[PDB]
Amino acid sequence: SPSLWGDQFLSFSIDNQVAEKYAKEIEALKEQTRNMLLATGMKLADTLNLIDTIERLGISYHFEKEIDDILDQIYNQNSNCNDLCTSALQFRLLRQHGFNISPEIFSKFQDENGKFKESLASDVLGLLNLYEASHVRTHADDILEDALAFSTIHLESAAPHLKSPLREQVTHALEQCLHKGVPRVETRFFISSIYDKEQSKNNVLLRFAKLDFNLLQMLHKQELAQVSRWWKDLDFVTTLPYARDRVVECYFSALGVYFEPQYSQARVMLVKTISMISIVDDTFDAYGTVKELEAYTDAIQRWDINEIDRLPDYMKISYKAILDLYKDYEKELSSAGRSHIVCHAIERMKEVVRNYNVESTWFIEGYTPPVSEYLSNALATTTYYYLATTSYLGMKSATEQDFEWLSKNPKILEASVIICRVIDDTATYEVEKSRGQIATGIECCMRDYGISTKEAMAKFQNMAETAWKDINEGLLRPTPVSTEFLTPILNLARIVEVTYIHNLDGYTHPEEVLKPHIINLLVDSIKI
Ligand SMILES: CC(C)=CCC/C(C)=C/CC/C(C)=C/[C@@H](O)P(=O)(O)O
Ligand SMILES: [Mg+2]
Ligand SMILES: [Mg+2]
Ligand SMILES: [Mg+2]
Repeated sequence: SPSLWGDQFLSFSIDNQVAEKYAKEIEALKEQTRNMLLATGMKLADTLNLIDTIERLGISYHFEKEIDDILDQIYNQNSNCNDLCTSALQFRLLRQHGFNISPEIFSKFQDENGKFKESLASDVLGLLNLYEASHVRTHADDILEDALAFSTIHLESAAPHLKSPLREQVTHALEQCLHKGVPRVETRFFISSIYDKEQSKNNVLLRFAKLDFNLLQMLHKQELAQVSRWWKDLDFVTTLPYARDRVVECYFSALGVYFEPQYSQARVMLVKTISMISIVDDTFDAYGTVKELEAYTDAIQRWDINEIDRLPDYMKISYKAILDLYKDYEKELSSAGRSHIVCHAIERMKEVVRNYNVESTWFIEGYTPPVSEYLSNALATTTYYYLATTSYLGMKSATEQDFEWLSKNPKILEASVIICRVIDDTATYEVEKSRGQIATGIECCMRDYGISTKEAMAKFQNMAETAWKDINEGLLRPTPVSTEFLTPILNLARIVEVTYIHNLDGYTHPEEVLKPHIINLLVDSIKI
């Protein structure tokens, strides 16, 4: 299907006048908020709720240091706001920030048999925070083994009779927990559906959240326009008609990896790569021959525009565009002398191409590999090792030692890649199966373990579960690299959860899952 967006994003003229107005009041609101954080004499519950609100409002990136200092202090003090609500929240915020706070803070809320006291089933605010906390657990938090099921059943039971906006918050949470959602998406929901309708809302924070969100949206729109023109000038739409035209959906991903203004250059580099690798994918799937695909793979490994001759005219178009793109990246980074890092992204791309070729070889032979062998090849084809690597290109702070750590396939990255693989395999099984693609994950799983499609899917779900625990562990201090370089990997996993929510295929169908988000993040501004 052709792009549903049209030339809608092609042109965007920022009203510098309005943007300057927003920038100026935001700066003042920023300081008022800073002083709220630095206020002495606040109770623990009030301090935690303040930080939690600023994060959900999507403005916490302005106070990364003040929030860190406060959570550090709270971490170094340990306490018993003897209630579930404050305890679960404290646990969650500390864990999401890398502080390894003990899970035993939940002991006082469980019986002698390890299970949560059923007598808490009437504390909705406690159940909600426990619910959100249950999603940041690691392999060492067996104490929280039943937290999810427990809080879920009682939240479902209470939801219908709660007041608004709390009811909407509970219902949304049951459908999408905070820890695993895309930040801009959760922030947009919280601001206009929840906080804006909160009777006890803090008008200063709300004003701040709306203006900042809309101000950034202007930046996002500018970037997307810039990328749309770039995409239009390549004109693969008329040249390579077999390919998908989803530059908008590709941008959403880049936006999900990082939304901060300081990452503008990174987002633009990232979208172009996602967009570009998407064409290579379509070329291997619906268009090329074993001979064509073979020469394509080889040309890519050699990586020299002298190879453009050994390729069919249509593949010459893809190939040249790819080398030019990396040449542009090299050019873009000259200024800072960070052009030497481009090679890391290139090596990852070559890897994706190789496995794509193996993937098609498996399809042609009708091979159904054991899960073990399937993953050895299918993990890279998610393109995730490649996107994570690509996401660092525009991060002015990323060093050679940072890429070096990533090149070794750290557990956190591996976890994120596995999540994308198993979830995608579960959501796209039946469709790929109807295409004769018998080397699909669920199939390999079924044959390998000699189980049903249901049992296989359930197995992949456990792999995803295990993978999230690994990610949560990977965020704990001391981290192998700055948190700044872990967040992009976490966000990639989040994008997976959001794109295939309820096992709906949002990869093969944009209008089914992403359309709403794209409208709320890139079309409609939050009305003040
Ligand atoms: C806005 C965006 C980016 C939405 C979708 C993001 C998402 C998680 C893409 C999954 C990529 C997979 C794994 C494709 C193949 O490996 P295949 O076609 O073989 O399943
Ligand atoms: Mg493919
Ligand atoms: Mg698939
Ligand atoms: Mg496929």
